[PDB]
Amino acid sequence: WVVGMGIVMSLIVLAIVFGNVLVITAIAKFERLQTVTNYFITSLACADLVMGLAVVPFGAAHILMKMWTFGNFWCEFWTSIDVLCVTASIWTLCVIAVDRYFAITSPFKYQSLLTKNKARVIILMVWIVSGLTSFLPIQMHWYRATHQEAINCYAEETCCDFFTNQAYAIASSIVSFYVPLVIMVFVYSRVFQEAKRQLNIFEMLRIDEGLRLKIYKDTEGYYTIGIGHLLTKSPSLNAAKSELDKAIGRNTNGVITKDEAEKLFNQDVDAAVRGILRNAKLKPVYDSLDAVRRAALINMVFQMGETGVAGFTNSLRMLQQKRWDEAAVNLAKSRWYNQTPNRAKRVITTFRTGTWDAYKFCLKEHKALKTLGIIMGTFTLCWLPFFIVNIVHVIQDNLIRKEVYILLNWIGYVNSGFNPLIYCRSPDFRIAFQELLCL
Ligand SMILES: CC(C)CCC[C@@H](C)[C@H]1CC[C@H]2[C@@H]3CC=C4C[C@@H](O)CC[C@]4(C)[C@H]3CC[C@]12C
Ligand SMILES: CC(C)CCC[C@@H](C)[C@H]1CC[C@H]2[C@@H]3CC=C4C[C@@H](O)CC[C@]4(C)[C@H]3CC[C@]12C
Ligand SMILES: CCCCCCCC/C=C\CCCCCCCC(=O)OC[C@H](O)CO
Ligand SMILES: CCCCCCCC/C=C\CCCCCCCC(=O)OC[C@H](O)CO
Ligand SMILES: CCCCCCCC/C=C\CCCCCCCC(=O)OC[C@H](O)CO
Ligand SMILES: CC(C)(C)NC[C@H](O)COc1nsnc1N1CCOCC1
Repeated sequence: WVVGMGIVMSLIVLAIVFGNVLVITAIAKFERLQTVTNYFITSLACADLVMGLAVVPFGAAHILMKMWTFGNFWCEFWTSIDVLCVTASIWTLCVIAVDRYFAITSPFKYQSLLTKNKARVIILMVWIVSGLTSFLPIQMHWYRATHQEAINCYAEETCCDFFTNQAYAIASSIVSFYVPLVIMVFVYSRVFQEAKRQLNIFEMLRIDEGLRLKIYKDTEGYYTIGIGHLLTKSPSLNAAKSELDKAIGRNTNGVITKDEAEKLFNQDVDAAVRGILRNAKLKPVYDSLDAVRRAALINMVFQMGETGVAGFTNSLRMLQQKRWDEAAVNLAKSRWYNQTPNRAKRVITTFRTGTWDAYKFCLKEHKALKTLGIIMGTFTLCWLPFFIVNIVHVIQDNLIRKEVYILLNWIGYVNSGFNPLIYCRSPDFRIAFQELLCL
């Protein structure tokens, strides 16, 4: 039996060290991943690396041997490092949540207001302050209990059970875990709401239209470039390049920058807007719609044209009469829904609710925010039961057992190995991992 669990704990130790070193190396090697967000992720990965190298191995030894053979010095230093890493992780995540809040509320959406040199200082202080609040109360004996069972364990070298006084157990839990948790959960819930609120048609079209810097053929087969900007309907490749050289004003050779792609995207959206106001059929429909449904109407005009969207005589009728559910059924009863289902479904669903439920976490930066949300969420689900049980044991010290306390602590220790697997979501990290593993 002892072996069966010893192997499991060894696979945990290895998974944490392997995965976190891989995360740290990728952010330190590849310039594309050297962003302010990934600096905090590095801080988070190092906390988990110290957890897998200096905390879990000695924790596993303490359980299987049922005693502490590392002396009274390492017992306290080990406990301090354990408390440090958890504190450093939750505060780093809180800082990430705050960083992402100020990034999305500003016009430089998804870009951190903090510079790289300032971000390193934040991290440094998050480890210095967490260093003092974790080590000092343990090294200066402010944590120690005064009852007999506890004093026997402190004197005995072979005992390393973490007995604490009621004051420390509450004060440390609130300052080290609950305060940054509540703020993180409150501040990052707003981040998901700002993402769902501030996204307009410039992101809506960018998502379902895509972006390519080179000349490609659309679903219909015509030469297109950028964010669905149709160059020509002619089957000639040089005709497409000729219309591309005309539109931009230089010899592009069928290749453009992201700037030029956005400049054309602004012109196409404005031309769609103007075209709706021009067309007598689309003109009253656009006025009767709210800011979100207007974007859904411009989306259709961007894809089919003003003349094509004017064909929906029954759909346009009911969109002005506030009959969303019926108008959405008629949009499904058209060749547009049959041709491009995934896109039409999202546009129809936008007319349905009048919200952005269909475009949730579809944009690249939104998936990046969702990933960060999973990192925070997993940390909460893995550590909250331990801390809840920690405060419950202070109130009534005869409700939770020792085995239950240690088990929930290990659900928290196994959380150190989850992050690298969760980073696979990000396309930048996948490429980076399989490059370091030489695959
Ligand atoms: C020694 C044990 C107990 C814990 C101490 C680990 C400390 C020194 C580690 C953990 C995480 C670390 C930081 C993680 C990320 C960055 C950003 C990087 O671009 C420069 C260094 C910097 C700022 C690190 C400095 C050192 C750091 C604070
Ligand atoms: C007792 C043991 C666990 C303590 C050892 C802590 C180790 C893991 C710490 C100490 C100093 C650290 C490094 C300090 C500086 C950097 C540069 C940064 O660009 C990436 C993180 C990185 C590479 C850190 C990785 C982790 C590191 C090597
Ligand atoms: C995938 C699950 C496998 C089961 C778990 C066993 C993991 C192996 C254990 C420890 C390795 C620790 C060392 C970290 C890995 C180094 C590889 C790395 O990141 O590459 C370096 C890069 O090539 C430099 O340029
Ligand atoms: C214990 C003594 C330490 C006292 C110091 C802690 C005080 C902060 C407290 C709560 C807010 C938590 C978030 C704080 C981190 C801010 C993150 C950041 O810098 O925010 C990015 C923003 O863009 C910048 O303008
Ligand atoms: C029941 C509702 C849950 C209430 C939960 C109470 C948590 C209090 C949080 C912060 C106050 C301390 C200030 C920390 C520094 C500012 C952080 C910030 O930028 O937050 C913006 C805010 O999230 C945009 O609504
Ligand atoms: C109990 C033992 C062996 C130290 N494991 C420790 C935890 O995994 C890490 O605990 C903490 N991280 S930040 N704050 C804490 N605590 C939680 C327990 O009460 C004192 C302070």
